[PDB]
Amino acid sequence: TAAAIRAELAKMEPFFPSGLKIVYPYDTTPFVKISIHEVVKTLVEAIILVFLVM
Amino acid sequence: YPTIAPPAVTISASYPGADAKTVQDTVTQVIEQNMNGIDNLMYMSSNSDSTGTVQITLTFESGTDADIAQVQVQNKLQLAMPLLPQEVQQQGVSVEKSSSSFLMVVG
Amino acid sequence: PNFFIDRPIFAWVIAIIIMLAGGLAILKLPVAQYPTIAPPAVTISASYPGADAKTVQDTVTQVIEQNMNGIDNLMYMSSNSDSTGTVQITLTFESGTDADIAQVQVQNKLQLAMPLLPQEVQQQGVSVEKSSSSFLMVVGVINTDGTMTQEDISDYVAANMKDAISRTSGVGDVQLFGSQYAMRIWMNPNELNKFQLTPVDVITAIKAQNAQVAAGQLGGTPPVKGQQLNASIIAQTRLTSTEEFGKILLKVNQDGSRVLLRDVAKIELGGENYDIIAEFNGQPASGLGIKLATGANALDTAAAIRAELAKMEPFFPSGLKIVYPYDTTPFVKISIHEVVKTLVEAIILVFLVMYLFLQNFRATLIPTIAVPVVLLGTFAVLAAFGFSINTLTMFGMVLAIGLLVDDAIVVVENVERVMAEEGLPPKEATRKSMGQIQGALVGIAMVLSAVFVPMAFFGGSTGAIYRQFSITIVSAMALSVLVALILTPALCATMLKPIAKGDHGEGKKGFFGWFNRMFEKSTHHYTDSVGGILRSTGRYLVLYLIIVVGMAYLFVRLPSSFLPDEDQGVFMTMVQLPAGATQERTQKVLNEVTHYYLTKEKNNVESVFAVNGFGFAGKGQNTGIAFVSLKDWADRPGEENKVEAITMRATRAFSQIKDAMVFAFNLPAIVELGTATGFDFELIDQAGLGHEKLTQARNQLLAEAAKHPDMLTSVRPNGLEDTPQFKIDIDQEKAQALGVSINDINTTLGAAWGGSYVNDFIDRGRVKKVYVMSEAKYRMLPDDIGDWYVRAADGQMVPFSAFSSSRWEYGSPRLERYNGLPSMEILGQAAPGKSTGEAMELMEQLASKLPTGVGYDWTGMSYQERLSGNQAPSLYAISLIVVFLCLAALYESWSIPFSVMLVVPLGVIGALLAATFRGLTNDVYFQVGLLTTIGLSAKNAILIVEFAKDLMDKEGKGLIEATLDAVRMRLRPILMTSLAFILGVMPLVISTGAGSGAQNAVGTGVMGGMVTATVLAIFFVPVFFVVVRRRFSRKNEDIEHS
Amino acid sequence: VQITLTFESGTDADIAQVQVQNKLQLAMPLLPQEVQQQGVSVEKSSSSFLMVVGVINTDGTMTQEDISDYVAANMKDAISRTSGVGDVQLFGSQYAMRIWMNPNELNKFQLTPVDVITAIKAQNAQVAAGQLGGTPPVKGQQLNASIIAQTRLTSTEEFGK
Amino acid sequence: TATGFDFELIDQAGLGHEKLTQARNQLLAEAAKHPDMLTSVRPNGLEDTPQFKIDIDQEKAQALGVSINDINTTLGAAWGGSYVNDFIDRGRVKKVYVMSEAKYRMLPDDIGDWYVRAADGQMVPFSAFSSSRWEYGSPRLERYNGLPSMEILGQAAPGKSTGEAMELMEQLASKLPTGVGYDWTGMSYQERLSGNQAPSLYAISLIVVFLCLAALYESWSIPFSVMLVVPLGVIGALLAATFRGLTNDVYFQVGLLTTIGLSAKNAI
Amino acid sequence: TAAAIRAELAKMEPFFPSGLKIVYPYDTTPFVKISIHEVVKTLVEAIILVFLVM
Amino acid sequence: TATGFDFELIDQAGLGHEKLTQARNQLLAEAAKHPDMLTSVRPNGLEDTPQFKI
Ligand SMILES: CCCCCCCCCCCCO[C@@H]1O[C@H](CO)[C@@H](O[C@H]2O[C@H](CO)[C@H](O)[C@H](O)[C@H]2O)[C@@H](O)[C@H]1O
Repeated sequence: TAAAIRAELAKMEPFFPSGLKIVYPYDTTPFVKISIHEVVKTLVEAIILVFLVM
Repeated sequence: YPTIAPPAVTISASYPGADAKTVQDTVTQVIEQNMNGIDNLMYMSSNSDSTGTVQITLTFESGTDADIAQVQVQNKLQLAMPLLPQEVQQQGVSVEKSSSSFLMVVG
Repeated sequence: PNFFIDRPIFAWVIAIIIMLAGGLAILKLPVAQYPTIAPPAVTISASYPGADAKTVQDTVTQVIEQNMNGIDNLMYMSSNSDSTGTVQITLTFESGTDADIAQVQVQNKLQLAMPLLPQEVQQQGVSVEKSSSSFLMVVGVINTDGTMTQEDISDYVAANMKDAISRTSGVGDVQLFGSQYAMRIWMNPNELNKFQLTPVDVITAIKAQNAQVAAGQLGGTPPVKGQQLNASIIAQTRLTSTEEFGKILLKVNQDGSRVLLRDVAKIELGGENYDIIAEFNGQPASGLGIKLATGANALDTAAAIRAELAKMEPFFPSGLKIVYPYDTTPFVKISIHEVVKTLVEAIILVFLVMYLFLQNFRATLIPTIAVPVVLLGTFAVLAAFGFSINTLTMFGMVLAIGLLVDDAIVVVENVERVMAEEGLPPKEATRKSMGQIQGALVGIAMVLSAVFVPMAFFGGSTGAIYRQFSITIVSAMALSVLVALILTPALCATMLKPIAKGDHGEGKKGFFGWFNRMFEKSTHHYTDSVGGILRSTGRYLVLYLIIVVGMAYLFVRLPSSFLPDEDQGVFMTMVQLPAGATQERTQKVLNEVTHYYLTKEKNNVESVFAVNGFGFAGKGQNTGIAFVSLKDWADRPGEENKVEAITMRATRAFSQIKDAMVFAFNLPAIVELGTATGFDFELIDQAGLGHEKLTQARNQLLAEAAKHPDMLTSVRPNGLEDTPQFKIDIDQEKAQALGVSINDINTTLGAAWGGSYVNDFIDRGRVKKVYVMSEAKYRMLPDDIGDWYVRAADGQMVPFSAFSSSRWEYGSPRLERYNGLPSMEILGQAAPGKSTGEAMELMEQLASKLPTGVGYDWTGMSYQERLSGNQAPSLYAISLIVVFLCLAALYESWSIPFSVMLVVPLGVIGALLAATFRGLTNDVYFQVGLLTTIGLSAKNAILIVEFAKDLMDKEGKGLIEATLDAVRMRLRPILMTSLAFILGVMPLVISTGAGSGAQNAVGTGVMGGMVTATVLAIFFVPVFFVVVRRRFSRKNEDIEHS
Repeated sequence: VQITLTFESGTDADIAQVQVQNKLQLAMPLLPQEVQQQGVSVEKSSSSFLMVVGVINTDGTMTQEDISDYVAANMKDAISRTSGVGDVQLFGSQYAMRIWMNPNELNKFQLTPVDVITAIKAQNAQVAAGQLGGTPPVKGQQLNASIIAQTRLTSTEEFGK
Repeated sequence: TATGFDFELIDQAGLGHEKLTQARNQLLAEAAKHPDMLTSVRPNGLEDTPQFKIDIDQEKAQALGVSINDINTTLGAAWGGSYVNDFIDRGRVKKVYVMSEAKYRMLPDDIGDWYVRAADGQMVPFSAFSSSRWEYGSPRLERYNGLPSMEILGQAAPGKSTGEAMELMEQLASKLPTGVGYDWTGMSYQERLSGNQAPSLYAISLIVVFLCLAALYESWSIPFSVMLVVPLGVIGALLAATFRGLTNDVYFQVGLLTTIGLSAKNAI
Repeated sequence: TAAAIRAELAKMEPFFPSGLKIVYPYDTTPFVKISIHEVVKTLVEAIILVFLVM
Repeated sequence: TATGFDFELIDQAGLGHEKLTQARNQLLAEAAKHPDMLTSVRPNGLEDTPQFKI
């Protein structure tokens, strides 16, 4: 959603006047990315730890 | 998370000037009135602002087809559509598949 | 298949697991009268109060039929245009099409002609409705001391009840017997002529005087700096009372004396409509006709509605008590109760046969315990296919007892006899029997399912019953077979007591066992007969041909049908008053009926519900309706105490001795039956002809439909005849001089003799409508035309009699259209046992005498029944051919299936012989019964044949000798299954109770078919095997390997 | 105006169409009150006409509008109830009451097109009437019948007069 | 909206406009002396603001020759606003608004400065009919299950156990007029269908398990011997839950189940 | 579609006036018939030729 | 159409109809001098007709 929204904005980006900047104050998006990163990392760690025990 | 939360559809109508009790008992309860036999209904809550703008929310059981849920309920409200003032229907009345939480806010 | 027989606790684990999964899956399961059978239809309706037929047909109706262009899965369209102004355009769709979506595209094809529609329609409701035709329940509200009247009850209903007692899910559409309160203002023409005023002035008055108005707010956004007050300006506010409506200013007279609405018109807080009077046993009432939704539960809707209503009781005014008249709910509950009772009786009787054959308790328990696990387990299969425990399914299990006990009994029997043939322990005997009937049982499953599957693939309501049945019994069957492989043998190897070679218990027991002797001897007698007939086969072939011919004959001359008529404890009567009659007289009729029922039928009738102004053929003073409830069947014995004879004597009393036609009767089984051996003729205008042109066409046709003795005479249309229409030509010339405005002339004519929807007020918190109309006496007989005067441009009053040319004419109030053009309906049928298509040919040949612009068409039931039909026997032919081939599969012969299927006639001739004896009909249930009968007969034959073949092939025994021995060994089981079955289905055949016509309709055919099946096949099957086998290679004839 | 909305492939046509139209029945009063009565259509539709059926008269005795009339009167009202059709375009057009104003003869008699508009408007229409014995009648009443009011026109004659 | 719950007060017998509200005041006031249980509890709804009524007298206006349509429309268009038509700004169609100005629509005295041009041509003041006054009125009228009702938002002190705060909101309700009741929505609605579903899940699952073990095996004794091990896996999950300080939520129940899983494996 | 449309029209056929004849300029129907007919022909060709090789 | 495309050139910041139309003139005329890349670049639609203001 954020990628296609980023597209929506970036195609409207070459049409921006003086100092007309974007801000991201309310973002529930990258939290997903980093959360999943840490959970997956945990999974991998479980695997490797199993290997070490074995 | 997955699509966890129940699906709800909301009606909003502009009723300029009018007070709370005016818009609530001419629009709000009057919407939920031909809705006696709603499918997959969890719970129902509709408000009536002092700005005259009504906030009528019908909430459904999760995983019920949003499109289909909207079909049965919007077609249970468009039984009670003349029951709403025909004087409002001039500045747009909107029925929307709607949550309550912003996905993202871009400033 | 074999691996299970050595792990018995594993078997019982599967058993108890699926038995308790069974019971669990039995608890929270939907219960209804029938399943969701009937096709879905959607209707558009628009209100144009006052407007006539030619007006609403040509201002609302036609523009709808013009803007209904782009709907998917559209079958046909049939549109009404009542003289009451309300249009009813019903589109019925392809079966199984998603109702919701069809309705949605239709509704968004409706808002295309919305600004094109009258502005009195645009604000008074246009409705799109998914719709059936029958009320589930009617909840009446009354007052015992008669404190309040009809309109009052109607008010409380529409204010606090018609939405709080319905916070229970499962309702589709209410039609209110009564009307909501409105602000009723009644204009006096003398008191309004006096002050030089018109209805128009009242319109503008109550309009611009009474309203809520857009105000603003103190500190309105955006305010200016420093501002520290924000609050909301209240403006003009809508009204509240009958008081606040009289004191509204119309004009101020010069001297200071004000002119208020209180003066020129009388004002009452009165209902929005006074067209239909809802009278409950003399006592005034108001009702709710609750239609059931397409696909809605039955018993929980009613349980939770009665609970909600009894919980809404602490909100009850003076003497306002609830009554529950039209209730098709407890009939369902009691029906299911009696069907369950039938199950229990069948089970127990089967148990008794089982004991009176095997004579030891722990052996009787073996097929006994087998039954719960097949039933309950089937429920688990049912709870997984997403259908419901109705009548049909439970009846399916009632029939399934026979099948399941058939397989189980066969297994246990062959085991018991094998123990008497070798002497080996339980396990080895079990493996022997299983090894003998493995491919056999798989095959019987295959074939039984091969008779039930091709009935599942047919369409229509019959196909829905067929679906419920097929699924029920097939699932039960697969269950019984997998039980035969897994459950029965594990049971045989264990709990079964072991018997050594050749016991047979002959004369061994005092009380019970004597039978065995009597049985055993007869068996040898029986065998001596079989050989005896295989000795000389010829004569029995002739007798066979005879039997077959008898079957064919008996089958042809048998009455066809669709379903049986049902005494549901609740029926109704319809009332019709002739052209242009009056509410008063119809009220007389309804009260007269209501008297008869609560007078001469006191012991039978419990409550009448006289609803005047509401029929089916149309809306109007001419028609009336009266619902009739009868108390619980516990107090209704006899033949004359039942719905049929009751409506018989009712129609007897209400036809020969009355001035108008009024008929009493009972609703069909479903909610919208196929229209019997007849039809629903749609006569359509195409080339754009008149209304009296089409009416005259209907006259010619209906006159031709009276000119045969070989079809009918004096048949009739179900719809209102031409009512008198009163034309009032305003002459534009004679009016445009006097300075009166045509808009005002019309608006005054309307507002006087029609009515007006102007504004909305706030009664007790609830928004209601504001109505202005004439008064009781100033708008009756035609001379009252004059009494209304139009205030010209200055202030001079012109009478209506100054331009109103008045006259009489004729016009039908019910204006029908079919697919975008004018049309008229004609109900009809054919002579008692006439094929409907033949009547089609006669009516079409009588409609082959019509003027371009007049054509014929078919609608409703007789639409789907018109291009589809003569392929059902082909499908059952498929059943028997597939059975043939499948038997050839499990067997391996293009010849032995001949030998078994030749037995099929012997099963049909008995269902027929049973049908005629009691007097039933070839409906759905008798067709299922027939199928089942063919099934089981074919089973027994299949197994006897199987043993003959296996002996012939794998022990080198010859034809004759092995047929004799197979006959010997597999006779007792045949009788076990058979007797247990007949004695199991017997409780159905002769019972009286809720829907017992159904019970009898299945029972009869099943039983008779079974009787002839067994007690003829057990003498015929060997001859079949013998003569059939004598057409496959010379050598060998009588084999011998070891 | 021709507003074409294209969706992700395989998307269910009906629900998309309605939901779109139920966002169209939001901007309906926002549309001119002269458009709202001149047809708004939402259609599940291909892009190419599947088939075209033409009708002629060899003799000569009629023109486009006549054939087109019989077509749009008896035929172009059913081909949209034969499920699987999106929109028929009549090669021709349906009959209308065509009135063509003479401007000098409209100057002559001190009138405007507006006055003709109001004329044919308020002259030709159906109007809410009533019934003899109107509901609810009073006691003793034994006549119920239907008042006919002004009736819309039919000919070139009834429009001239 | 609030983490934890959405405590829902529901109207049942239709008991007043502020009477029920007074019951709720009683409720939130009774539950306000506990900081050792809950935290930051709040009421959900705008309270009654003062309403400013301005009655036009129809007579005193119909004399002076002013038109009611015009007097109303002018009052509106002055202090409310008007949507009339649409224009075309830079290419995009936008809306057209006409209203009063920053200074002519603030404090009530600006009522006067507006005059209606009568039927002839004389300007009539608002003070010729405008009786003005103050009232009480709630601006936000919200409803729950078809009738007006108002809830109570809140949370709990650090070491957030949700069930104790829920149960506590219910516990200070032991001095309230039944006929005024409690119900659940939002989070603790789903947290309501989570917990009291344990007996259904465990009754179906564990018995089905008993028989399922009983399937490949052949004794009404061995499933006993295996199922007896399950507690020994539970008592440690609990002992871990309380010591660190968590809660019987979803994740802990899944964790529990898994643990039961491994234990049952070993025993098997 | 063509069955229900041509049927729809053919019911309006017994109401057709003087010399009012039909013409079919844009037709995608018989092309289908001949196409499938020739495909079946191809099937047969394959069968018989295969038989010949066999 | 195998080879070919449907170029939708969009105005975003709202500059007019002759701004975009002239841009299209520039593009379609300049992209007509490349035969070694594109072919038959064309407008499919009626060009600006003379409109008669009253
Ligand atoms: C549970 C209750 C008992 C159920 C079964 C009881 C069976 C009773 C059968 C008695 C009837 C005798 O059966 C009938 O007579 C004799 C039997 O020899 C046969 O007829 C035969 O008679 C003698 C026998 O040598 C001649 O060979 C004759 O040519 C041959 O047709 C058949 O005509 C048979 O149909």
